Amino acid sequence: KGEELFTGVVPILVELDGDVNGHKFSVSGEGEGDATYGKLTLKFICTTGKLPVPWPTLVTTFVQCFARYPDHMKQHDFFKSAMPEGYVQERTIFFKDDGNYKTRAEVKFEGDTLVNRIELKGIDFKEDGNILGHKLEYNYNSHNVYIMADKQKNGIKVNFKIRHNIEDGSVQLADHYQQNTPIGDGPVLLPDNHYLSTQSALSKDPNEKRDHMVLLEFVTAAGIAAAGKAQLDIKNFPELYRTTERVYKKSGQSTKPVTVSNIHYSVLDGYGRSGEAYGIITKDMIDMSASKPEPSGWYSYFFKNTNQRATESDYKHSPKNVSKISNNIKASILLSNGNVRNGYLFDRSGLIADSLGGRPFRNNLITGTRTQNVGNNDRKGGMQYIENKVLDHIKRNPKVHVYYKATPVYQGSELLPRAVLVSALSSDGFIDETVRVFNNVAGFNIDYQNGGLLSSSLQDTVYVNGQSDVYWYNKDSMEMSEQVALTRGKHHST
Repeated sequence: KGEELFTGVVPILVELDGDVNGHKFSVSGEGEGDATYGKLTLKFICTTGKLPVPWPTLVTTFVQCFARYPDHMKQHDFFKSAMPEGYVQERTIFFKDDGNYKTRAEVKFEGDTLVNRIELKGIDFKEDGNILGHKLEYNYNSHNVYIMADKQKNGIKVNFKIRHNIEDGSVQLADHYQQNTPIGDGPVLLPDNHYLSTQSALSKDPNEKRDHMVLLEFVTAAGIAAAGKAQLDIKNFPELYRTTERVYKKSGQSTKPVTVSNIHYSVLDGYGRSGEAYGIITKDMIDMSASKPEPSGWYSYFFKNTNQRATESDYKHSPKNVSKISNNIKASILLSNGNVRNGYLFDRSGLIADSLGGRPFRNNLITGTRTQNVGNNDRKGGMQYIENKVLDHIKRNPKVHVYYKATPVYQGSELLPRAVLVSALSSDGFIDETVRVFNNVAGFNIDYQNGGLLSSSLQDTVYVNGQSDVYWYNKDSMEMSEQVALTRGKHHST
């Protein structure tokens, strides 16, 4: 019921009453959030004068109710379930070898506006340190945080570490301890453990004379965030059941009894991007598998008259005015093993492989590099490594099944994933891993935002080969968009 308040765009107001080392300041912020996309934009003003701490140290303090939860996870969304009455969010933020913030915030609706009202008290800061000395860079890195239920308080708890880059080249660490409790007495969702992935882009308003920050944030929930063990909850998987071959395959003449599960593919997200796919793989599904669509990022679109970049929807709403162009590239590459690969750089890459029982629905495809998909095609890398590991294990252990999940990892509104996390847990335990498969290819600079390669309010084009920590608005002062540049931790030149 609280989730229903977030199906459209929601106005946001932020107000912070601050005291650091006994010195008072106030900040006001306003903007809007669209949880369908996990996207919010806010502009903050220090109304009392100069902000006495660095803007980046307040980004976490300045509305996790705007996270996009995948549909099959929506039951784990505590933040929205507390609305409209809201929740209290309390943190202690320790700055290593310096002081600490303690914050208390109420996040709730006032009329049709989502308000974040915060009190902050900072103590024990060093006058010449990175904080009071303003030695932090104006940038921000992507971070994943692990949400856990706090049953004792009918809420959630989170502990996480933020890395603030410093101007000389070091990092300032900030350890965050967080507790959230409902304000209302009504029922709320107490979640299973999960992650929120956040990307934050900081900028300035050219017309704003006061001390200020513009913040663009993307927040999405996921069950997995890093490589390691399988990290799966099997209770969430579609269950094994018994049927027949022709009935499962929906084609052919074979009447052979089989044990299988129905693989779950996600609905495409608001940007049209494929999401996670999971199921239980069996020997019969493998045996039975033994006209593709194009996923997001496969084409670029441009206005015929302007030659300015268009969107796919523009192409749909008027193909007569919009050109569609393939992003793919054919090239010859030298592989690690010394072999030469002549072929297309990108594949319509299956999240759950055909060989495991996966289907060629758009929902099961990403725009993946050939390397991402098969590595060096020697069973040792890419998606192929973990697929073949599963195939081979089930071949040698025919009664064993494998819980299998492929989770694309996106940043911002980018149409190509940066990586795929593949989790596999066999029912005999011998496979128990999550691998991170990077969506890249040696030697080329991929355009993750639009697909294809990088060519030679935020800005459409800033200048960075493309891995520099600094970007410029103009080339004659010394690609990619400013939004991608900032979510990748880069900063504008001082």
